[PDB]
Amino acid sequence: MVGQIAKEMGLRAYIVGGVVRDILLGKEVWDVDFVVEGNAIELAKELARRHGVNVHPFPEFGTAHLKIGKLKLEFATARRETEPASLKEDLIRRDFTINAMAISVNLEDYGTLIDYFGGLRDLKDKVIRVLHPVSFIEDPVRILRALRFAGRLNFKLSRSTEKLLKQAVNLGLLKEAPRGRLINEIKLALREDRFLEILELYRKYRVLEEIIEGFQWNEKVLQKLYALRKVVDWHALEFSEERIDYGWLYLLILISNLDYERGKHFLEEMSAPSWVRETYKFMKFKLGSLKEELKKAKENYEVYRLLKPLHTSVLLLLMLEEELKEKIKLYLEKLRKVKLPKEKIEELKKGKELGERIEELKREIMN
RNA sequence: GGGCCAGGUAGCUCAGUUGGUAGAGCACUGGACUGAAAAUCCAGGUGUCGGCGGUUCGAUUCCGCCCCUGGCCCACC
Repeated sequence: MVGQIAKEMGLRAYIVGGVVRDILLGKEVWDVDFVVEGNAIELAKELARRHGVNVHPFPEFGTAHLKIGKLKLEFATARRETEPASLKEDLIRRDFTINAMAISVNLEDYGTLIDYFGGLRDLKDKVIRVLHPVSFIEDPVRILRALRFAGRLNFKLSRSTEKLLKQAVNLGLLKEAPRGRLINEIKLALREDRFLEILELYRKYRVLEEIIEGFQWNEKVLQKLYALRKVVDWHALEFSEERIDYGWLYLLILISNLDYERGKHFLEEMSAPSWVRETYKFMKFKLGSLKEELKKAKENYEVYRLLKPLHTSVLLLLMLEEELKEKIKLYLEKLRKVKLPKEKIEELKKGKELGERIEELKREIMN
């Protein structure tokens, strides 16, 4: 119906940006971004009115948002910067070639891919490529983004783009860039499943040294990241119903040898979840002594005591140790399995003494 | 429209962690009190401590998804 309304209003609308990429990559998304030649606000208003839904206008930006079913739609007026702007001008201001394309929703040309800069070829050749040499200068954040994309789609930076990125970082543009944008970009990064590769690209181009104060790369942390990769794989394999956010674990491993002050500062600026802060604060100090205790563990009940109160993340960090791996595993798929019938339980009840008794019975069962 | 921090406790205004049987100040019923009423006295409702599942013998607490309010945040690729 969008093409019909665009027909009536004498306008031209196009699906634009990452969405198009995801369409050509086959990935389905419920977030659609439109670029309109002419007024996008009226298009959004009318479209929202016909489907009988609410609309959220933004006149100052010249954009509007509306939600139809599971679809989240954003209509944006074509602009030449971050006189009427042509679609080409709206596309030329973007980051990468694969992100610079468009698909016409206009009825006559409907189903046509609009690609000026050859983003189709770069999507075909698995190449992350900037539109112009000044790209990373304009928005330093794109640097991270580039790597991020190169992480997810398994693409490669062109030699041009690589030199330009390295030049951008070497000019220290990463520090001058807004902190919030960078932090949020990293937040987007750690939510990727291929985020480890993104960390390899962060290592290669050394962006984390610029963003994070005091951060350095050694081999131990890297191998720890790979061990964490295997652990995450197995855990998300068998125990997958218990899944939590894995990227934050990698983030903890990165900041592991870092100072606690800059660490708390970083988790502060990153707005990390509560359990992440708990896990980190527990890791910086109590982790060592806990490991020592798990090493001294003989009976299974002591293991239960030293494990059960802990979160899943802590246990995942305990799987780093080879000696504790089979022990933590045995704790997961075995050490907790139990129940009790009616009559017996009723006899266990014949305050806190009930709980103590129950624990005595469980420790009577284990060993 | 996406993150998080909080805040979510009575009718309003607010505290509460090693999981273990819940509180304040003013309105609410009932009776003693009155010609009626109020003050005040005795007491006692002050409540599925957001909604729904899960773990647990047991969840206001541990975790997961959602409901609401407020603020910080990005708000493009």
